[PDB]
Amino acid sequence: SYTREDIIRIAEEENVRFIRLQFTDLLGTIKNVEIPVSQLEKALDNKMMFDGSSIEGYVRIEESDMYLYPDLDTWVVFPWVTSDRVARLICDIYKPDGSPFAGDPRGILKRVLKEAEELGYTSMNVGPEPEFFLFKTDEKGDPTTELNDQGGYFDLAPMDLGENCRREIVLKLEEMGFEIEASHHEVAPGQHEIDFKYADAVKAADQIQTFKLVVKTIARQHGLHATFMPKPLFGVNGSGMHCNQSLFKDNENVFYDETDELGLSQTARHYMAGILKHARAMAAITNPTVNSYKRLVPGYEAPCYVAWSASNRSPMIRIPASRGLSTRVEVRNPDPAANPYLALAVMLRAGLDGIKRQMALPAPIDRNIYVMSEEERIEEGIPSLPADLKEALSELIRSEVISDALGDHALAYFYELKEIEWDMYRTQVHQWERDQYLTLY
Amino acid sequence: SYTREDIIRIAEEENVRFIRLQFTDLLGTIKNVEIPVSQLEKALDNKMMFDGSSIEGYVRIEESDMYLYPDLDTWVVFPWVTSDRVARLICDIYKPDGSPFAGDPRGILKRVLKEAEELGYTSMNVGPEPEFFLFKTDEKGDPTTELNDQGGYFDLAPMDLGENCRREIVLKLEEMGFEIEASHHEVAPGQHEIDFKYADAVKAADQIQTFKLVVKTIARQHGLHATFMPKPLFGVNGSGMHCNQSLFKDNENVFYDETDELGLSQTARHYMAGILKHARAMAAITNPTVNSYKRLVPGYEAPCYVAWSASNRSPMIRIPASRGLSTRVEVRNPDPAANPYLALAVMLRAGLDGIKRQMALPAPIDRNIYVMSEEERIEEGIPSLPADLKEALSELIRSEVISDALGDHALAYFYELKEIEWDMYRTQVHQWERDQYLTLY
Amino acid sequence: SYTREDIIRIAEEENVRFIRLQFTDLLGTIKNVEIPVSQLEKALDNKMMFDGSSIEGYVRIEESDMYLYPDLDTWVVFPWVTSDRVARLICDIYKPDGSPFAGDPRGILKRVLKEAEELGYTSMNVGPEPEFFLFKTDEKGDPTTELNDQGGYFDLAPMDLGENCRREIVLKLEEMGFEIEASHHEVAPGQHEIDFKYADAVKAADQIQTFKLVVKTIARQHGLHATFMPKPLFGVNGSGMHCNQSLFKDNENVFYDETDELGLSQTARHYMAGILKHARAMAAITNPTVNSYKRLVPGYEAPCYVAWSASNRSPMIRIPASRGLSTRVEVRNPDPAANPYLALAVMLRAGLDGIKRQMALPAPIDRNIYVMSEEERIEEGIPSLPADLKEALSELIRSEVISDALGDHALAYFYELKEIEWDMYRTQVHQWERDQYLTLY
Ligand SMILES: [Mg+2]
Ligand SMILES: [Mg+2]
Ligand SMILES: [Mg+2]
Ligand SMILES: [Mg+2]
Ligand SMILES: [Mg+2]
Ligand SMILES: [Mg+2]
Repeated sequence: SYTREDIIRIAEEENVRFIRLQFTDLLGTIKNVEIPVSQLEKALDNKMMFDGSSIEGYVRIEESDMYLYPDLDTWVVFPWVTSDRVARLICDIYKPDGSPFAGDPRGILKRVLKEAEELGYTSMNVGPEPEFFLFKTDEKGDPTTELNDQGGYFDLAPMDLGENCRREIVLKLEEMGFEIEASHHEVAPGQHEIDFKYADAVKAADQIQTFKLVVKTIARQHGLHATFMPKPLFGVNGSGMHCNQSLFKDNENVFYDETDELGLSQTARHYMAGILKHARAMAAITNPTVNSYKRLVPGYEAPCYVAWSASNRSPMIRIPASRGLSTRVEVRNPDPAANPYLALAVMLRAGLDGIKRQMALPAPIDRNIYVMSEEERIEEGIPSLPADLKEALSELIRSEVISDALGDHALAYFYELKEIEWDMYRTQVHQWERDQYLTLY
Repeated sequence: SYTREDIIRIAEEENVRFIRLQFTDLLGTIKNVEIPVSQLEKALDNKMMFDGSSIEGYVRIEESDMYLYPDLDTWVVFPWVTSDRVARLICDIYKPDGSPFAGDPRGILKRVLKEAEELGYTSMNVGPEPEFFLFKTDEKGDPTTELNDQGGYFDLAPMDLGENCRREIVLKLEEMGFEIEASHHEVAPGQHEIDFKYADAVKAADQIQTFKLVVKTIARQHGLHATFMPKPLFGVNGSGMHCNQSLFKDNENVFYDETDELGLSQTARHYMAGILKHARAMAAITNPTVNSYKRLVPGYEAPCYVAWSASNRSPMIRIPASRGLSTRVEVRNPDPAANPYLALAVMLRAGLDGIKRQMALPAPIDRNIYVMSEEERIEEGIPSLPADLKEALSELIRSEVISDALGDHALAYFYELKEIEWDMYRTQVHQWERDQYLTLY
Repeated sequence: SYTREDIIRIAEEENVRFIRLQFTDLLGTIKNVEIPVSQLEKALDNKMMFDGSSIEGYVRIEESDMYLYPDLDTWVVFPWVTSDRVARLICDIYKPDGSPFAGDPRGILKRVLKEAEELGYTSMNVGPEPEFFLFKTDEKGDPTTELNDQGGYFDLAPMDLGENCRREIVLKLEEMGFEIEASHHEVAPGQHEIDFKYADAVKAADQIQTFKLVVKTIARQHGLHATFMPKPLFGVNGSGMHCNQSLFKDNENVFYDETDELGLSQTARHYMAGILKHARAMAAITNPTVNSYKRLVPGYEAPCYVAWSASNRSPMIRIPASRGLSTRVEVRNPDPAANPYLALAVMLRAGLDGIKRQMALPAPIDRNIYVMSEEERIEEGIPSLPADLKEALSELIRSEVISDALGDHALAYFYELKEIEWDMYRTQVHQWERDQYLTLY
């Protein structure tokens, strides 16, 4: 941990001159304030103010004044090998009267963790597996369509030192103290997955966000463009954020049970059942982009269906073979464009709803695959994820659990943002139409 | 502070070789004289002479001789990391007979501060929030139309070190001793806002001017073009230069009053009424360019209407939630192209007129927004700012307070400059006309 | 004249295969319907229907159905030297219930002529002098900035046969049966003026419309672009439509009076006074474009002032030396972009208002020119035309005569149209601003 005097002493020690008071909006894109070192004490006083309405995004209509409250435990200094070092602080947003802002994703996640703690579970161990694409840039600095390499799954194509981005990312994140479990080449050319070691929910989300920032910074440094867009190119597999989760009460993994046939406790079964039931509802927040539902198509490992299995090509919930303290539930649908705070919050809230209601877990699927008909698919009771973003929004509104989890104020603004996005998308005239048509009719 | 011997000692020890006897004209552009170190003593003697008529601008008809009187308290040295260091002095302009020149903006501001002091208020705490644009340059060194980045409001788009101008400018300004409250990305792509900590009026204006010079210089160093043009591109938000002002009387903020419902003293309300009544008159100076009134259009946060509110999308005056010694008056219409000396002078003079006349403050506007009709708009008593520069000039001439504040000599020359500018602008034939017409007629 | 059987017989003789049922909207642009010859009889039955709301322009909100009633006396056939010859018919617009449409400019002019006849004056002899610009086209067919020739005022620069458009226009208008008084080269390079012989008001307006159509058609044929935009290029003189007008009562020119000192009867003086008083009001309709008020600037023969003179550089009304049946009033301000029906209607309505009210004609101006001051300008009682479109619109609304002449329905739609145009124009950011600014600020 850290304290105010510790921060001041470290700033004096490291010659920190530049401070990034960080936070995030509902849209997920990293937001901040840049501060000189001479204001650091005032920063530690919980007194810095800013617009505040930026949380509502580009649809902000009325201005506010909102204060930044840093979390000292998240202090870190970037290793950018230059004089005038830069420091990072991750902050929460507070109203002028002192109460928390309802619409802050970190506030949402912490509220859901509080309501989890009230249920007796101390923490939620979360480990993500984000993948990113690197594209060669042009002379003006924009990404082109050609990838950085042409290797296959789990390859060594980015070898040597020439534009070896992956090694640089691993080393810088390690020097930042983040626990990197693995790093490797993913299915499509130019796709790199970075595995995190498991950590607490809030700090795991902070790890994901700082991961995105650092990966992009390094990519710009090597003359490449780093993108998390869930399906950048047609015909190649997209980017997934399989998240491994497990509940903890007093450093005890509640999911483990040697008496179970699969070694999964009843609490884990209720958790996964609750995740399954509200899956279509939570898709709108865990798959937030219009592009994301382009990735949920057959033939690219993408899980398009809601059923649980220990091992199958496309189930909603995968239960790994690791047991004991490492037994866990892997939810594979969410993608790197999704907000980690909101995604984890809705996952956990739906899971605790399932736990409280003691929902009956449906049977797992065998090696059986989903070439079956829709009549056969519904005969076995296997629903599917929403086809596109509009159905996801309608399901979100019709769902009374995750709407409560997001909160009344944030729900309206996120719904408005997604309505505007979808309205813009649906009225476009794409080139594919002019290819198919413009000659046939 | 500083003295003559201190200045000489600092120049000797710091190896200062180059001196900028610096001041401003009515047009606002930074003017100066370059001097070698060997004349520094003569510079400290208040004996340097120059044309003097440069204050009148490009319409000077008869030549004068006017002496530069430096203000030693504003001495500073530029840190450009090179041998043969350069030094800055901010000077006032004096007639050969010793009397002050009537047309100097700094002289105008100091005269208005003197007439404020005669009213019992010791000083005016002023903190600006200017914004500037970065445009990528071409091979020949001219600004192009494409911005440097594409981030949203309060973003972290300019990350890393590659052409990261925000960190470098903040650090250089801090090495000047500048009190930088914040620095962040603004609403449009490529728009950067720098927040200053509060300071005295004359020092605040000097801070704004040296701030502009510093930002433009650093942009040149990074191969970028820095502009304050109030509306550089159609369809994007322009530049705002909100000034937060508050009267100080012997380390006492006269505006604060715990007995008030909103925490504004009667003197504060008189200030509000005085600024509101003469708003249309002062717009001609605080919005000097023809382009500025292109920014005062609906839909881009631009306040187009004269009414006061604690929180609204577009009122004349915003009163922040901060209270106590930090209660303030944020006037939002003035833009960075406006001369800070003249803008602050006219604001304070109109406000002091309101204070003396004890003008009755009209009611604030609620969350009600301004889709309401013009007949209703005048029914509710909500006037609007002048549509363009010509009406602003006519209102300025018809106003008997602001014309007095600028002074008889300076008023004529400012009016002549703006008449020439508007006459040049109105007779042009722009490309938009040839787009709409040249085919329809 | 002509009749139904005459039209059918001529169509049989000339092998007319293509009919243009012509008309005009409030915008002035030529509109029509194309019909095959086999429907010609139905066309002569006044039974053809169309949208009708096209008269309101692009601001049409509710759809109608309106019938075309041709005027057989305006039948004419184009001499385009090709098989499958084409014929022209000029039509009025009628409601489905049989009543005239209020918003038709031809209907407006005919109503004003009817109210003139009710005053005892049989007709209005009108002869225009429109000028047009010819620009060289590029490869894709768009006009460039370079003119066709570089001759001076009244020149022979467009000589020979190579792209000698003026002769072609004169010859085709003569085969049209239109009476061409003269044709010559105008002040700026590339400007050709075509003088019409005098005709009745409605037929004169039809002559102007078909004149524009034929000139543009010929220019497209010669690989040139014909434009009537009043001030296409800065620094060159604009395009004017000096209109000569005189009232006729039973082939007797009421204006002539040998007893008058200058040979103008009291009726002519009242007419001129009525035109003078409502000049500012009628400018918005006789100078409709935003570009037109760019032409009303000093130094290019453009009349910018409301005063009458027999001979001066820039009076509102010019009285030529020709007398007897050739006495006339020449109104010089209206431009070729202005609707001829509307301009003639408002001119005549204001003139008859002056005649009825017996307005006292102010004194004429001598060779005195208008380098005199604004204080002098108002001292002599010489008003000026509105500076731009917005002032013209406000004056038009404040006027109770011209608004009545246009009619209640048409006034609202024209006002809305011009408000939209001016609103679009005022919020643009032109290149001239980025030239002056973007470096100075
Ligand atoms: Mg993977
Ligand atoms: Mg996995
Ligand atoms: Mg701002
Ligand atoms: Mg502000
Ligand atoms: Mg002419
Ligand atoms: Mg003439």
